[PDB]
Amino acid sequence: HWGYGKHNGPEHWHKDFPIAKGERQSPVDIDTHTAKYDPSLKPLSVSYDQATSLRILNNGHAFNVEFDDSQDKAVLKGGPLDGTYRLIQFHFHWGSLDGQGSEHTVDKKKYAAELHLVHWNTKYGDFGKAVQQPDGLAVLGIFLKVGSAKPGLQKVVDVLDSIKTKGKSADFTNFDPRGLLPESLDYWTYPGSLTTPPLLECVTWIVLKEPISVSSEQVLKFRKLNFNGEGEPEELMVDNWRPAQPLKNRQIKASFK
Ligand SMILES: [Zn+2]
Repeated sequence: HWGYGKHNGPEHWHKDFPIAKGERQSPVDIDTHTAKYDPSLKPLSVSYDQATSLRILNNGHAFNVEFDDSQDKAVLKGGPLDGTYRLIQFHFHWGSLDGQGSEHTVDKKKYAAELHLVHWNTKYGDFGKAVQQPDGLAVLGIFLKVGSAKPGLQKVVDVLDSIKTKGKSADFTNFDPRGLLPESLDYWTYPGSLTTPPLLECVTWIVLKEPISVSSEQVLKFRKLNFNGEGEPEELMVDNWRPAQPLKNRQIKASFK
């Protein structure tokens, strides 16, 4: 049902998913003039050395690069987090134009795309249980701008032809998500939600300040994906982003001065 089209986009989601109008919805605009440095944040720890990618899937809204999350292979800890969060998948949101595509915004600026590395809190045993908890997930968000190519993204780009349409998957082993990180791990953090239905308010968001650069050709290949299934009318998978939601009774904290 829901999507990013003319008649089922974000402004409609509340009908089936009333938390869309909830108190802790994501994404949000990050106002760098009101986010306050929090000296209590602990150091943030990205431990991806043992990550095991498995597969890439076009799910009809984005594509997910999936990982083995049956052991502590690729974990996020530190920062605002208590305990250990295991990487389950990453995916992106992107635009039809280089001036839009991100979900979070920074002083109202939209980036060309946004990467979400999704992790679940191991204290809840599995992802499906974790999403029912306010501290169930930690999502590392990374902005993409168009400029230089990102060499560590090219393996993703090159497999997209094999998953053009909804429901297609491909083997995708030995991919290193460290190749998608910027140099700095400085971040903003706030409590929020999944940005797609069911929009559950289970996420500690960790949004990196430093964007990564991807080339025009890399983003153009994202924009060749399809929302539709094979044999259905072609609808390019573009503008698969939810706009900023009201901050309400939340504060955004910065890890850096
Ligand atoms: Zn996302």
